[PDB]
Amino acid sequence: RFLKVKNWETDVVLTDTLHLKSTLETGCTEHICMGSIMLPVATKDQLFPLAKEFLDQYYSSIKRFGSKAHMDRLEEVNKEIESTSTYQLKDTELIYGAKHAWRNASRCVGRIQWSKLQVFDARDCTTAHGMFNYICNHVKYATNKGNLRSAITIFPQRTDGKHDFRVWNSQLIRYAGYKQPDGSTLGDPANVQFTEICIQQGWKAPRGRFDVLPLLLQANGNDPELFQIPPELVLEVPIRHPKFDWFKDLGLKWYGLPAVSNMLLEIGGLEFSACPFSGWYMGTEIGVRDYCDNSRYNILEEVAKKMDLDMRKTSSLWKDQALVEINIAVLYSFQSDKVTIVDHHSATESFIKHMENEYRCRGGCPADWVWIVPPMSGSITPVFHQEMLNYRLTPSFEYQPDPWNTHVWKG
Amino acid sequence: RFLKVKNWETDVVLTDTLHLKSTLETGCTEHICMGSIMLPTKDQLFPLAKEFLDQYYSSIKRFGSKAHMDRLEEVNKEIESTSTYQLKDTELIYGAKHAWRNASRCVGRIQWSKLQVFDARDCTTAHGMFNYICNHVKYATNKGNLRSAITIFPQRTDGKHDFRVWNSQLIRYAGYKQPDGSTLGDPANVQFTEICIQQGWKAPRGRFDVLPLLLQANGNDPELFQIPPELVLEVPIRHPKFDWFKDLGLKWYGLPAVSNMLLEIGGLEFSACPFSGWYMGTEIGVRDYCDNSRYNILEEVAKKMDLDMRKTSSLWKDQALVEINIAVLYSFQSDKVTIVDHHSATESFIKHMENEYRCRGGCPADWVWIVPPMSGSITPVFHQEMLNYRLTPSFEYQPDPWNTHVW
Ligand code: HEM
Ligand code: HEM
Ligand SMILES: Cc1cc(N)nc(C[C@@H]2CNC[C@H]2NCCNCCc2cccc(F)c2)c1
Ligand SMILES: Cc1cc(N)nc(C[C@@H]2CNC[C@H]2NCCNCCc2cccc(F)c2)c1
Ligand SMILES: C[C@H](O)[C@H](O)[C@H]1CNc2nc(N)[nH]c(=O)c2N1
Ligand SMILES: C[C@H](O)[C@H](O)[C@H]1CNc2nc(N)[nH]c(=O)c2N1
Ligand SMILES: [Zn+2]
Repeated sequence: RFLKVKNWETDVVLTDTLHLKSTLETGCTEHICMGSIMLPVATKDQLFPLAKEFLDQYYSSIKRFGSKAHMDRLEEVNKEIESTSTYQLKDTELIYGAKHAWRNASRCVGRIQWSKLQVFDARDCTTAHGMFNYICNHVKYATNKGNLRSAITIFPQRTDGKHDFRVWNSQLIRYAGYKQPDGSTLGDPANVQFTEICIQQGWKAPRGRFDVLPLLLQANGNDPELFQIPPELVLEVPIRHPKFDWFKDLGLKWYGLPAVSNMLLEIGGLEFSACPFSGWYMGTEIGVRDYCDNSRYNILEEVAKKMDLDMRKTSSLWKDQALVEINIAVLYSFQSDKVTIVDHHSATESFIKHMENEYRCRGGCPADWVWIVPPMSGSITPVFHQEMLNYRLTPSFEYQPDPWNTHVWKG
Repeated sequence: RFLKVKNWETDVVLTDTLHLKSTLETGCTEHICMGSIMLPTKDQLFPLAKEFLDQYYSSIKRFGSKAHMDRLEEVNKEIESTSTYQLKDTELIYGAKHAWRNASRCVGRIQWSKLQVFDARDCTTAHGMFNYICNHVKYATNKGNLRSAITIFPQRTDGKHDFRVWNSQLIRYAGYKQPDGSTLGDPANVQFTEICIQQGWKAPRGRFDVLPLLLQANGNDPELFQIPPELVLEVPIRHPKFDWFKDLGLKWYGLPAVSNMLLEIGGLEFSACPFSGWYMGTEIGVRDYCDNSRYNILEEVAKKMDLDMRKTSSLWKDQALVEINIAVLYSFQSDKVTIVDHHSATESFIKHMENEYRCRGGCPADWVWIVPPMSGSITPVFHQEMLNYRLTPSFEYQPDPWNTHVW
């Protein structure tokens, strides 16, 4: 099975064989496409084959497939599984695994960068305090005074499922949201429920529009504990506009480091339930989604007012007009303060080069068009015109349920 | 079995059961999603007819009635003898409206039940086809108060007697390759334009030359025809703020009319079925004008706007895109030619989905196509999960006739 994809703008045709290595399921069937659905304890029996596939992959990557070193590793892992019901990854295998999970992440437009990932091994961590320290170091290293570097920190793997390490925050750095009695929200509405848990856990909320949330960290299946990230470690960028001097008075700012902390990293059947990773922002993530989603900060109207746009009819495209201005402002503000950011034109152009390279050297590149195409100006980016194939490879990042939903409170 | 779709902006959850009546295949498997791929006998005919008649008779609340059973026998008989059958007018109108209703890539379906169906099954020649098409064009255009319409020519027989419109749309602009190396007019229609010239068309060789119609009746070689200019409503493009905009020389036609698809009703294949509605503004302002491989006017517009074109991060492309799209909507509106903006079309489609979920148990929808090519996430459809599946009657793609036709 060889599958072709075409770019309808350049006529470039690519051939995918990599999808043949794909094990897991998509959610689609021969009779239904679920391509726009957001979300469509392992035994000894299942664990050794997962480890074997992984180690075969790894040993092939280093060009030592079938070597004594390969065979001895397989037998040692097999022996460890029979003896302990699980196994430990070598450092080299862990690094390879984390890099490949990113490389395999079909929703990620930033994958050109996949092989430059700083991996921090935190598998010796035992406590929430220890977690807090590892996370501070990650943020400092990743931030690098505005010259952002990709990084991931990997806490100990799942054992019986009763001893999970979890970061309860969905991102390492995010702003509080507060629901007022009149039904309005102060700060980020996406984080209301989590903000409430923090407060209940004893967090003293400043109750402003951009309060950096505390970290809520769970080690070894224990109840999570609160920690405040040192503010000097949180790089933030005040948002202003190069031509509109009133833009600064909206009082907007955002943080520089996007750091996902709620996903599960699977490598060779092992499950790393706390594996916060970070890169740098594409401008639209902030300027389109965080600022302009109706369910988020929702600033379109206010910006449109200040621009004196005709707001009587949608057909004036006043929303579209303000949207662009806001995104100009985000990019200009990050650049002026020398904080790494990428615009959607540049990021998508790089992704196309990446994808073409991946087909040539790897036999394919799994990609989720729904997610890769930016949330503004879709068709003026080269990805809009690129056919893509979505399929699931491991190592992988996976979603997991929010821990407040599953956690057994001890007290 | 039962499937949920959620809207992440409103938290409204809908349940889909209509997918369980899906016959055709998606291109996807359990192992691979092809959601972004653009193009993924006697015995055969009877279950198809029955499947169709059963849904028809259930639609008019006569499922299992004598009229139902009697029609199933009458069709079984005609199939057993002729190897095809003929739709009643009522069935043909129902099948057409439902093919639109079932078009998962169409954002404009709130309108599906107000389709005017022109039965051209009595047509025998290209001149006859030309007459039907002029009438369709004039009826649909309605002096700028556009009305949806489809004209349906005779159904396929042996497949050597096909009626085809060779144009992809009834109305489109010519594309010519130049000594310069660049392209004059619409580059999407370069190959079709050459075939017209090859067939004998005298090209005016301008930027916006309405293509002639190239019509094929009963499997014969196709013939050229100029649509009467007075029947082609065009809109000059100007900007409500920018005086200089008019001087780019831009115009577009008011009537969007797909003529290359195949309409399938109860196993019967209608290879010539031009249909038309009215434009969503972005189809012209984003795609026709700004695609790199289309009129590609972004560089010129950004220049007139004196934007900073040195870095992509000034979002000069995005600023100019918006102004172009404002101009398109302003112009059509000023000329009272029906047009819808992407905000209003997508809001209506969300209302339509909800209607369809409560009334029919679902609405097949292709998110990749429904979400507009600009400002995606500020439209409600962006945040709406959709399930895509294939119901019949339907519109389907077919080979371009020139790659097929035996001369
Ligand atoms: C380095 C610059 C990076 C850029 C510009 C980038 C960009 C993006 C964007 C725009 C998305 C779509 C998510 C959304 O819009 O909500 C995304 C998703 C994702 N990215 Fe990347 N990313 C980068 C680094 C990374 C790194 C370092 C990793 C892991 C090592 C990663 C893994 C993922 C994953 C797993 C998703 C899916 C998130 C989800 O499904 O919710 N990304 N990325
Ligand atoms: C009344 C106003 C209408 C609006 C605003 C509208 C809107 C649209 C849009 C935006 C598309 C995507 C096309 C593209 O980007 O190239 C589309 C596709 C489509 N439409 Fe509608 N439409 C309308 C009427 C109709 C009618 C009357 C029919 C049939 C009777 C129809 C059938 C289809 C089909 C079959 C497609 C997919 C065709 C393809 O894949 O190119 N539409 N429509
Ligand atoms: C590392 C990195 C760099 C970067 N520039 N950008 C990112 C995107 C983050 C990660 N993940 C989405 C973005 N964060 C937004 C939060 N949304 C969660 C996605 C979601 C919601 C609901 C259901 C579901 F299935 C998925 C990461
Ligand atoms: C009836 C109607 C009304 C309306 N507003 N809008 C429409 C969409 C038209 C028809 N169909 C596309 C749109 N016209 C744009 C031309 N593009 C051709 C699409 C295409 C190109 C290459 C390969 C392929 F598979 C498909 C129809
Ligand atoms: C319903 C739909 O699948 C959902 O809104 C998706 C669409 N595409 C996306 N793309 C990105 N990058 N991020 C998102 O959150 C979403 N949301
Ligand atoms: C490759 C990709 O499927 C292709 O560019 C599609 C994407 N979505 C689209 N959506 C619409 N409405 N029209 C199109 O032509 C396309 N093109
Ligand atoms: Zn699919």
